[PDB]
Amino acid sequence: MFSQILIIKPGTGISPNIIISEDIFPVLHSLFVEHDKKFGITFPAYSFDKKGHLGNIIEVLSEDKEALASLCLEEHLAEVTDYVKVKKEITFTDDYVLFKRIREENQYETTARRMRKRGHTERPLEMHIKKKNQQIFCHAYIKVKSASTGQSYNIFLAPTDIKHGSFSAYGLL
RNA sequence: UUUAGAAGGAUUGCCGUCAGGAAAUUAGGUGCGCUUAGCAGUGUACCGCCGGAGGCGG
Repeated sequence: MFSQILIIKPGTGISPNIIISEDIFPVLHSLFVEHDKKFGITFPAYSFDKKGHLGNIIEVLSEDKEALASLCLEEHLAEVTDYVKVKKEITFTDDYVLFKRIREENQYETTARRMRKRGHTERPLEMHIKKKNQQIFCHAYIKVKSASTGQSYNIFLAPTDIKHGSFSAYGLL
């Protein structure tokens, strides 16, 4: 489907990850919440070696050649331009590896509270947190702040093989 | 197709008593260490929700 490719300009001091997290996410999520129809996000350079990176490059994907123009890409990112360039041609294509959202247990105290009142009252838990968190953590992230809960959380990512489907507000499957 | 082919070494035991190492000394003059440099995988993994382990929202 149609797509608009996003560079971060390289060799500027700041890392890709920081620039991607702070700039691109907030404005894309605000635009995504606004224009309700679920768009999609793909990273053309995922390269999991022992841990997993995210690359210089991201792709916004959608299935309407005018919906991308309804997002007004190159005029929204008009402050931080020195670190981001937004190409302006919504070219269709049929090659991509879509991504999803992996989750990660939660700290022992926050599980406990639910773990007691919910019932199922009173070391087996700690093994579950340690194993489940240790397995996942070695993937990529995109630190996220909050508008409501006003909290800091990290949204991990991982590939999949669906090649079509229905997406979410942040951008994954 | 090998100087081929073969093989049970084994039982037992009290090393002991005594003793002065000791007197003398000069290690000494010299000395060029010295050019360069960006520390981090995002600096962390937060509240809840289903639900008898496995999931999903922000």
